[PDB]
Amino acid sequence: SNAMFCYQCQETVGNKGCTQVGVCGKKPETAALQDALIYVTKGLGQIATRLRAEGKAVDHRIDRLVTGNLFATITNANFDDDILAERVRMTCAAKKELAASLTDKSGLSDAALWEASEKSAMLAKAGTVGVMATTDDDVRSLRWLITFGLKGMAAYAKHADVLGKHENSLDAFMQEALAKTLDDSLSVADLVALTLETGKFGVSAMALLDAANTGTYGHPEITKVNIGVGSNPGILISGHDLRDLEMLLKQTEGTGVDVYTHSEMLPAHYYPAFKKYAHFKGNYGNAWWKQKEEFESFNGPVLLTTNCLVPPKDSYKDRVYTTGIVGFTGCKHIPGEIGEHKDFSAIIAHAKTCPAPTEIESGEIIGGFAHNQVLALADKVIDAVKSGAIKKFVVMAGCDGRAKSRSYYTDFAEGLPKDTVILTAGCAKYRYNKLNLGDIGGIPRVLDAGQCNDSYSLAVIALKLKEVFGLEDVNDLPIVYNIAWYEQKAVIVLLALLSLGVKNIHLGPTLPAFLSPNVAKVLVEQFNIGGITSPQDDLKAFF
Ligand code: SF4
Repeated sequence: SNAMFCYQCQETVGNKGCTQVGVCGKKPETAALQDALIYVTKGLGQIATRLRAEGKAVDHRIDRLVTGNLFATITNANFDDDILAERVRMTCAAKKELAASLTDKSGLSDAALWEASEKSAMLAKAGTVGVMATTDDDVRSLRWLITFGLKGMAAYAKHADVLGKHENSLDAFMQEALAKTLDDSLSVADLVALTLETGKFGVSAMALLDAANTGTYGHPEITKVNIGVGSNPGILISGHDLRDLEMLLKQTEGTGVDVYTHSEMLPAHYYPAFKKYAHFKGNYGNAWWKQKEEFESFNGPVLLTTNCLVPPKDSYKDRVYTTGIVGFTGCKHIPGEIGEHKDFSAIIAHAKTCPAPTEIESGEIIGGFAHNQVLALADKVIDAVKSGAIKKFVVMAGCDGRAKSRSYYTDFAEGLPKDTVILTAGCAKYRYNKLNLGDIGGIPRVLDAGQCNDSYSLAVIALKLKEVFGLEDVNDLPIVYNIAWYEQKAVIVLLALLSLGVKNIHLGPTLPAFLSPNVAKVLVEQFNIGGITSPQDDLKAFF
């Protein structure tokens, strides 16, 4: 018997699933608590949906619990059994009262009704509501593909909500989509249709977050980020939440403590607003998976606003602060999951007692090519395509990971002819944002759109070129898609691309284990998805 079963991220054991201990570090019991949190949440999804159907209101506070639950179960997000158990209790209470409000409490699934307050009971319930619970291969593949897509969506929705932006149609769809993954009467065609609709709402979440980020901190602009370090003690902030960064910087003003970014917080450097704080140093390190090394050589406090957090080493566990839905037993947690005021004076005091950062690289990188910035260079990018200056755009956005086969992406980018342009977003950029690919007619051969949620800009840019060149099919543009994925956020980006009609997508370093043969077949026949081989072989085939 398996102590657990999880295959939501690309590093899943044998690309089949984790049964004893997650490669990520997630323990059997933590994964069980996560399986219960999802079940009762979907259960809460059905209740909130029935209420809206009866014409009744559902306070937004409910939409926040749902998103918080989902996000907390994303890879490298929360490993704290105490916070998961309590969130399971919170969800049981919440759904128990919303359901009291219904008029016709009929047909409510088990997930909607079941409840427990004792951790031991939650672990038993989990043992029968996890993945395996769905027998039929094709319907399981689709139910979990949507659920993961819904995890990524929720995360983007929460960051938009943290900035005060939220749409009722988004929260309503999410909650209804979750309720449908428990419906035994949905055909496979229904689930395929729901997979595409999810992708659609995927585009909405990213568009909602794009607006929230840009509206509060300005449109990203061409920026030069220093990757070297200073001499003052500092705090390294990681993740994707920009709100926490505004508070951290306002509060670190005048204390002598500098602020650095890590992994997916690099893009914050691209915003005009944050450029007004003198103590906002550079971006330290690379993708998340090198944090055991980089968090250590940074010497100062490390703030994790979201995933990806790798189980800490004792050498720096004491200076690791989590916040929002992030969590690790033994690591100090700063309360706040809705952009409310956060008190970072403890982490700022802690930094004054730490050695300044130990430099590991010097120089700088260019970035800030989001939709608003590239559209302003449109005519210039278009004259380059027309003249043959830029023979091909290569989208390599996505998420990075530990797999050493990912050296592929570094060789791919390194081997591309010098008349091509790489478009990136997401921490997958680290595999090649530190090389020297030069430029084409003054346009960098690596255009960083931003975070993974900024794949949205790459999408906008493409639709724009299709309009300009008056093409009927977006796929007729000189764009090759060589995307890398890791967790559920990369999975909602993919479904967004599929809903937008983008085809010929190459996914790697491997294809999701939760994609069953027949389901994988449809992706191949309808959107022509493919995997990768050698960088030299694909540099020939892909073109
Ligand atoms: S999140 Fe990935 S590594 Fe961790 S248990 Fe899941 S599938 Fe395995």
